[PDB]
Amino acid sequence: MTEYKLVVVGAGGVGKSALTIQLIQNHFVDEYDPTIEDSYRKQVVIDGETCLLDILDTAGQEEYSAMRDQYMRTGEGFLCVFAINNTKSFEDIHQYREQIKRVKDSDDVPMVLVGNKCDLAARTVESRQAQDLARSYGIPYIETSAKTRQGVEDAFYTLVREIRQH
Amino acid sequence: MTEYKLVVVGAGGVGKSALTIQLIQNHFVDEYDPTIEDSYRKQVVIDGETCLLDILDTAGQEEYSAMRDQYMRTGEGFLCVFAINNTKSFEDIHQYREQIKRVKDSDDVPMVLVGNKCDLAARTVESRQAQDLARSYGIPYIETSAKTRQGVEDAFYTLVREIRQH
Ligand SMILES: C[C@H](OP(=O)(O)OP(=O)(O)OP(=O)(O)OC[C@H]1O[C@@H](n2cnc3c(=O)[nH]c(N)nc32)[C@H](O)[C@@H]1O)c1ccccc1[N+](=O)[O-]
Ligand SMILES: C[C@H](OP(=O)(O)OP(=O)(O)OP(=O)(O)OC[C@H]1O[C@@H](n2cnc3c(=O)[nH]c(N)nc32)[C@H](O)[C@@H]1O)c1ccccc1[N+](=O)[O-]
Ligand SMILES: [Mg+2]
Ligand SMILES: [Mg+2]
Repeated sequence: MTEYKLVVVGAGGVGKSALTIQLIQNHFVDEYDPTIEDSYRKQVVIDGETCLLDILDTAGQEEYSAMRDQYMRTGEGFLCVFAINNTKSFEDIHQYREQIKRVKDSDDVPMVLVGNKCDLAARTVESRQAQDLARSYGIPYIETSAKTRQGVEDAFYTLVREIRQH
Repeated sequence: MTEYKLVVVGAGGVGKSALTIQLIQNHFVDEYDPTIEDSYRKQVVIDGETCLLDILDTAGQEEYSAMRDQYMRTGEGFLCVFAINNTKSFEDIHQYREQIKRVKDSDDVPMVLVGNKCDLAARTVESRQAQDLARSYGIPYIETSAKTRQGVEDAFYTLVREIRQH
């Protein structure tokens, strides 16, 4: 069948594992799983279309220098995730973009912006801010929460749609 | 606040009222409401952003000749809806596109493609077909059902996102 190599990218502790765990095994990872390279692949029906979502949850901290180069060349879609209480995670959602452009030899590659953790009162990255970066980037902006599942499907499915025009 | 004039467009009996009724008043309209010009407007939080969704559900049958011209000039986003069991509704999702381009003096205007009624066994418009029209159009493709609510939010929210880059 059709199938999709989505890489889930972003900083440490922003949520990208709780995102994926939400998508597949249907629960919140309050508890612990301090991980690096993780691969799940699912038989999924997106808009009447049968497809394999093959998703590479990645490691935050840069124990990961040129190893980012590998999978990034083998990623069709990229979910660039950050958190709304960690302004710094936002600031770094640019050098991820820049390294992807590097390895891809391309300046527009399927990508979605995800300001995660939105069920929190501890807001620091306003939407308005985040949104105009998506704008600067030409990539969508979808806010999310792995606590509430809120946003999680919109998030992954949008990216797929991005790949479809590419 | 920010606010969004979404027009919901498409053929007769494809579902565009059951779509909207699903979005707002939270139920399926099995029963009856054979309608023309209908306006609902909602205070909605889309991705941390407060906005007024002002949505014009429209009439199917062309009792509607130049009256389409009016609201179409006052529509930011357009949901172009059809049904998966009515190949003809598909075929006509082009002359809606063409009249919008007409009145807009524009060839790319925020728009989403919605092949509705997907909870049905009576399929006639395959995804593959529909999808490559979205492609031909550069507009997304989202399948939906007002029976199951399935797709309904993805549908409207995507379009908003389309308007945001425009
Ligand atoms: C960097 C390292 O792990 P990492 O893999 O580099 O970074 P992750 O994004 O994978 O971290 P993970 O998503 O597993 O943890 C997210 C943290 O926020 C919480 N969580 C996740 N997303 C949300 C959200 O949407 N809302 C709410 N309310 N809670 C959420 C989790 O309980 C967890 O403490 C890591 C760092 C810090 C904490 C965890 C952690 N980890 O490996 O689990
Ligand atoms: C043209 C005229 O009305 P119209 O306003 O021109 O066209 P509408 O799209 O508004 O028609 P509406 O959406 O109200 O009705 C949809 C029909 O399919 C059913 N329905 C809607 N969408 C779905 C879907 O996702 N799945 C399923 N299983 N059922 C759905 C409804 O019960 C209804 O019979 C009209 C024509 C035929 C029938 C109704 C009708 N109408 O005014 O209600
Ligand atoms: Mg992880
Ligand atoms: Mg109607």
